[PDB]
Amino acid sequence: HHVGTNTGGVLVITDTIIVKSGQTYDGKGIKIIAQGMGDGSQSENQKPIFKLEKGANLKNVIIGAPGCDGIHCYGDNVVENVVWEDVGEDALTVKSEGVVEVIGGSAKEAADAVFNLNAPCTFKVKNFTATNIGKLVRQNGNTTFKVVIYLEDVTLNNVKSCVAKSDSPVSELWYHNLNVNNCKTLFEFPSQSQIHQY
Ligand SMILES: O=C(O)[C@H]1O[C@H](O[C@@H]2[C@H](O)[C@@H](O)[C@@H](O[C@@H]3[C@H](O)[C@@H](O)[C@@H](O)O[C@@H]3C(=O)O)O[C@@H]2C(=O)O)[C@H](O)[C@@H](O)[C@H]1O
Ligand SMILES: [Ca+2]
Ligand SMILES: [Ca+2]
Ligand SMILES: [Ca+2]
Ligand SMILES: [Ca+2]
Repeated sequence: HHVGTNTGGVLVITDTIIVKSGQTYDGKGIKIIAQGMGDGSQSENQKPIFKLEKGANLKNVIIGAPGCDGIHCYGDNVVENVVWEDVGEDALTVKSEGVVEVIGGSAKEAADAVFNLNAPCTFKVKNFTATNIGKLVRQNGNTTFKVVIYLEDVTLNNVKSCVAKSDSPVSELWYHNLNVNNCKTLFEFPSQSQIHQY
């Protein structure tokens, strides 16, 4: 474990960090605290900490409270070793179509959803821990476009609502090495046959 070279620093920001297409923002272990961008409550008018344009990547940051509106992903994004110390309204939202992968890192203290999927996408969560959350993944309510979710080597503890919820019959969830402790229900999809192991 080579600790990142910005470890121990705290970057205080006052606007959304925009990562452009083809860029990788590498925080090298920096912790970010946002000011004037929200309080991390359930209010829907907060700003995202990061906006990842299509084809942009993000790695090696710790997002401190307040989590605001977390990370907005416009598709074809890799989000690697990001730690949400205290999720805000939500941790990450898929805002436009593409593949989005969350690999490594962890999330704690999500009052509602950790990941909100608001456009058709392929959404993978890999080597990830979350504790004290309402839901790990929510396809935006009452939408019927298709998402495909993969949960691979995911460990969850204290899930108040469910692991994942969608109102879309054509969406699917696939999981592989999923460990869940203390959860109300695992999956709230129209039918349980939308959920698969692999
Ligand atoms: O991208 C967003 O932040 C998203 O937030 C709202 O929607 C989510 C979710 O997609 C909705 O189904 C709805 O969730 C239900 C309740 O309102 C919520 O408080 C909780 O009890 O879970 C419910 C459920 O999962 O069905 O509201 C969610 C929310 O409050 O964050 C916005 O409505 C949506 O437009 C978008 O901004
Ligand atoms: Ca909410
Ligand atoms: Ca919301
Ligand atoms: Ca949100
Ligand atoms: Ca929180």
